[PDB]
Amino acid sequence: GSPPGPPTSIHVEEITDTTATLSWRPGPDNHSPITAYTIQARTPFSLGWQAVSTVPEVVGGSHLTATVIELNPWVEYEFRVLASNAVGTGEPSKPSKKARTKDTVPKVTPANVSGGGGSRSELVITWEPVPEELQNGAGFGYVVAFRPFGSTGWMQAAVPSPEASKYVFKNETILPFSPFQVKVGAYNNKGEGPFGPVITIYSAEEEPGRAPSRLRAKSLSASDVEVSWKALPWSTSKKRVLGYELRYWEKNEKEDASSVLRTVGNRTLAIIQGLKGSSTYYITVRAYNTAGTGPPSPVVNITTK
Repeated sequence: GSPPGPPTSIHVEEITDTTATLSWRPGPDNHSPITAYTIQARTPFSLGWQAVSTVPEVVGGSHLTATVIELNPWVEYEFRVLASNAVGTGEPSKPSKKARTKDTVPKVTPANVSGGGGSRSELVITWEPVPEELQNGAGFGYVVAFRPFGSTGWMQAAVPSPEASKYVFKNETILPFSPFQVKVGAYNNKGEGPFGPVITIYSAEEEPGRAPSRLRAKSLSASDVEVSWKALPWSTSKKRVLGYELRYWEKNEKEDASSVLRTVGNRTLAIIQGLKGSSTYYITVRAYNTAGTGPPSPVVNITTK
């Protein structure tokens, strides 16, 4: 004997939200009785034909129908069937006419919810967009829920773009770097999915309001300058200074073309390297946090070498 021919006339008998019952006509067995049928599916969201699970778990050679299980709601599927005997597995059937599974409400929650930062008086929330095949119906979107820490009433923002990964709430009553409880869910035309777990997200900061003081520069060589300054006083974990930004430009160059060195943390000293000898540089220092830079120090000048 030889491997079986293709089965024919794959037909979708019934389709639900997660199953599809198929029928087919047997092809030639080529003198070795058919011992199994296997089904594969194709969708617009994955490359190529893929194995699927069935009831019964193994489709015997005397079965001309079976139910494909664990499909995703509101997805367009093609199916095809392969016949096997003791000799081998035959060529796949021609595919069934495309059919969409029924829709349901979203089941997953948006993954990897986070947030923070942003511009003045904003609250920035982020998440991983839900993959298309898990959206379960048309009209898919996100429900972003939030409330200032210590309050009861929730606010809900809808984000009707299935591709979106961020929502920015802007309101002037948000004090800087204020804690919010946040949770994110999905919805579609069939209804709402569940919210994920509640997490704490901080609103945007405000730029530091003080310039640093005591900016001094000392020439160490033809190319290196030691810059030191005094930290801003009274910075806290709530009104933060993350580091400082040094800007430096050569005399008779524009301030707009300045080089930039940033520190992170508490050390208010840095060496600027790579300079030209016997050359005068202007330097300023500013504090920064995630909202941006504060006012600059006065300009200090230093001549190398």
